[PDB]
Amino acid sequence: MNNLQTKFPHIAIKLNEPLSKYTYTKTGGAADVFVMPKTIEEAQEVVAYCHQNKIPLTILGNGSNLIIKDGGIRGVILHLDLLQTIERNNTQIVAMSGAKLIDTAKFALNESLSGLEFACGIPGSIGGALHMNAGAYGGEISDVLEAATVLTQTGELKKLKRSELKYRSTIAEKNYIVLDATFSLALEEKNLIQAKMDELTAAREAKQPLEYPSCGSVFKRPPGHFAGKLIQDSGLQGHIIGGAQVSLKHAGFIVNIGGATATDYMNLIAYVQQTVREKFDVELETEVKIIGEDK
Ligand SMILES: Cc1cc2nc3c(=O)[nH]c(=O)nc-3n(C[C@H](O)[C@H](O)[C@H](O)COP(=O)(O)OP(=O)(O)OC[C@H]3O[C@@H](n4cnc5c(N)ncnc54)[C@H](O)[C@@H]3O)c2cc1C
Repeated sequence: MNNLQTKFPHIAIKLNEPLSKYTYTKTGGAADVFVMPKTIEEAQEVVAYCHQNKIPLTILGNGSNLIIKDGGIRGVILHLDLLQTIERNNTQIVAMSGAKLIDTAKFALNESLSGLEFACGIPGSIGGALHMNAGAYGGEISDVLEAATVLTQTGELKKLKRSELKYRSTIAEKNYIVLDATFSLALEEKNLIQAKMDELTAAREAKQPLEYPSCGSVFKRPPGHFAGKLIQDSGLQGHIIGGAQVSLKHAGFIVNIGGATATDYMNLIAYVQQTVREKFDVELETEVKIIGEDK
């Protein structure tokens, strides 16, 4: 409980670590117990330990899709940053859950493998990707997810196949901790994949603030409306609270113009939600995950 580091020396662990250092928005209060496993077995022992002692456990990828309140988070947060491997395996790609999705789409191209193009620009880890059935440009992880190695809440490995894997995953429910993923790709010319990747980078760059830290598109798309358009239409574009701003480039993004805090994010998110429902009677529901409690 407080006793974890005792049982497992040799497992890189940290005390009361402020998470903003590891999050894509550069925000979030501290997490009381922060663990980074070098090994799969290490991940197992910790998951099992927390389960058995009923200690709430959270898995943090790169927080490119979450906001962590300044009250921080209770229990143990596991970050699988050290599980980084990416491998070639005939027409198939195997990547560990701590690998960056962008690197996995870079690899694919070096091998003349097609099917990942859609992810050359999606930030975050492979673990987050499977958890979110990450997708962009009509493409999606489920389109090419072959197999995954996972940890059940009790700590056991479970090797999954297509059948057992099923809009931004059966991984989400069933609360599996992804350890590595296998994508079924197809052989195709470098040039053709290149033209898609350039097309996609061009497209995304033209429309997204990639320069600023942010989570992604903050809201799910309301039936027959664009999040961004509503926001923009409600006069909220450019709005600032503390160090947070409804992006002047894409109104559905809240960028960090410097020193933003999770409080700032939650506050801007709520004010947008509130203003939008007053002008158009539409419920903007967050896409981005919200975790920790109120400081
Ligand atoms: C500029 C920008 C653009 C973006 N564009 C897109 C886009 O085009 N398409 C898109 O789909 N998303 C997009 N996102 C959101 C984000 O990139 C994806 O949701 C991403 O896959 C999340 O990765 P992560 O590792 O950051 O997850 P985190 O934000 O760290 O957490 C995400 C969720 O996954 C869970 N999780 C994380 N790792 C694991 C693991 N190993 N096992 C199990 N669960 C895990 C977390 O507990 C949490 O529920 C964008 C974000 C930004 C900031």
